[PDB]
Amino acid sequence: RTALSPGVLSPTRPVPNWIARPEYVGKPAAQEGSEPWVQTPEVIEKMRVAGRIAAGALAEAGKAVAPGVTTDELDRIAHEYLVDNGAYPSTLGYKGFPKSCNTSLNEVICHGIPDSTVITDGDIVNIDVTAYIGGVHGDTNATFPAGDVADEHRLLVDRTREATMRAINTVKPGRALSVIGRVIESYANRFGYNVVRDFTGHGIGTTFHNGLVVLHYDQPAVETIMQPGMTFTIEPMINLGALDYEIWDDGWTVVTKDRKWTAQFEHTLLVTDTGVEILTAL
Ligand SMILES: [Cl-]
Ligand SMILES: [Co+2]
Ligand SMILES: [Co+2]
Ligand code: NA
Repeated sequence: RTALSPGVLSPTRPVPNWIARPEYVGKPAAQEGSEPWVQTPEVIEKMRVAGRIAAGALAEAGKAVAPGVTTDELDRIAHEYLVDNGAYPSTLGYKGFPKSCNTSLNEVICHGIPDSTVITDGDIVNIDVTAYIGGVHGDTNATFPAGDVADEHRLLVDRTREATMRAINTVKPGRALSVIGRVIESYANRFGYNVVRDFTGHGIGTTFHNGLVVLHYDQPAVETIMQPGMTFTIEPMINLGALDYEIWDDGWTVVTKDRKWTAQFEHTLLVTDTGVEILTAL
């Protein structure tokens, strides 16, 4: 099975005009990066709504992952679920991104662009969807097998899922943020995988990437302590091969240099008064 190349982009999908757009839509940058890391009770409840909807869109699009389907079709399906539930797709017009979700096959680390690419037997596809509703964002992603996936690739996918859920389960107030990436990287290294460093999780709230960074590798120099009401993503990308990558000409698509496959899962988490709540739970 060949290295991927860019397919054909379908036209911008419409969203009904009553759905409120994030302020960044139709601008080259977003106003984000300095928002509070701890959210209000109002915003947390609104984030449960957004997370639930993002979780729905993801599962719907996931269900359509099958050999013969296009990445564009996955986007159509996610786009339609969001719109039907009153949500704007946060990726659409975010720093000029042209679609409603990210579709990342095989050697694509992240930020793949839904297009005419046809999914083949044995492929793995990450779908990353974000919902904007009630002035807040909800962000979740999962890698889905298509047809008869090779053992090597099923194990990667399952272990990436596990690393994510383990990291989630360390989330509690008063614990160091750096714990997340120590857990993830020690789990990945146990099976000889390498954790992507240059792409991270992020705080999320009224803004999509609010300035908080969540590293998926061991980096104990981070002093940040988790606090009740904090909201952020854990979204590790785990590589079978080396870390080196290229970015396609489209300015988004990140591909491993050795072309070995890579996988990712993501949830949006709340730090509660005593632990964690998964806001993007199905
Ligand atoms: Cl579109
Ligand atoms: Co995401
Ligand atoms: Co994210
Ligand atoms: Na991938």
